[PDB]
Amino acid sequence: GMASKWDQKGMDIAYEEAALGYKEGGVPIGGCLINNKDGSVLGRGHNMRFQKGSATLHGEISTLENCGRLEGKVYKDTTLYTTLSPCDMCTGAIIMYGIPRCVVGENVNFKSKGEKYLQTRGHEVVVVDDERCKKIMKQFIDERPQDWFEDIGE
Amino acid sequence: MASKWDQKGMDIAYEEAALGYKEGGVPIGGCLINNKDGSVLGRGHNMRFQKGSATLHGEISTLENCGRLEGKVYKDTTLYTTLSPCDMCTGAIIMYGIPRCVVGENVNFKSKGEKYLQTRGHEVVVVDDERCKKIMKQFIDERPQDWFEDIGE
Ligand SMILES: C[As](C)(=O)[O-]
Ligand SMILES: C[As](C)(=O)[O-]
Ligand code: NA
Ligand SMILES: [Zn+2]
Ligand SMILES: [Zn+2]
Repeated sequence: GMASKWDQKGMDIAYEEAALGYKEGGVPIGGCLINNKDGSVLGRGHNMRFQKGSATLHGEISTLENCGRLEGKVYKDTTLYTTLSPCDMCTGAIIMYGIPRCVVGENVNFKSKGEKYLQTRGHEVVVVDDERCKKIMKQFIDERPQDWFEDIGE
Repeated sequence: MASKWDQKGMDIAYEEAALGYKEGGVPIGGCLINNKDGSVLGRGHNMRFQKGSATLHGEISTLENCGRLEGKVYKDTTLYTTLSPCDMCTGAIIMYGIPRCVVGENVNFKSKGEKYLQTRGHEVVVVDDERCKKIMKQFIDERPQDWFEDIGE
């Protein structure tokens, strides 16, 4: 519901992180975590597979790592913004921490069963169809498909 | 045939949990074995306290310690974990297509993940290992607030 007032701020930060990751030579997937009560940014991140040799730092995981350790209650009134619809692992992180809302840049270049699983587990998912996100991810997939396939375990 | 490596995998996972306990962290350990030849691709434990990490659960730390791998490697692996996986760690198993998860115990913790893995075609074996139950219960007795932080409670 009413946390959607933060969604342009959150998606703009997530897209800035994706574009920074793209410039660094990584997968252009970015995220951020916003406190719904006052719009504060708890953290922001992007995929660090190529930057750090990481098998786990998807953009959403890197976002949560960059927030640092938090008391469980903090997550219960946040929104996680991601430029791309989440894989099952990133979905599971949202569910484990009880983050109530996930706002997704696009789900055209990639969608797992996680998007719907978030909804059936009681989380809100909003897909904003941001063409900046679609274009940068399609450019990556077109130019480096085998690096994309590595990021999703294919 | 992959069950032939389960004593090796759970012994490594327990060793990793005991090392994490000694380091002052959450005593949850793991390892990933190549079912084809028994080789240890990686081993790890929870690094929440050691690294100030909100994401390095034992199973995530194990996958990070394997390094980057071709997707095809994961398809004939077993992930060993001393404790039944949360929804995030369940989701990592699904995303990488790891076919088997061998779990030390599900008495101190179980998520909807255990069943969800099976719904989605992954084998789950719960060995009910007393060493794993004892170390996790000791930690929860001493530091329940730190355990709760690890599962977003
Ligand atoms: C959208 As993804 C590959 O960071 O789970
Ligand atoms: C069993 As767990 C807290 O590492 O998902
Ligand atoms: Na899909
Ligand atoms: Zn992911
Ligand atoms: Zn976990």
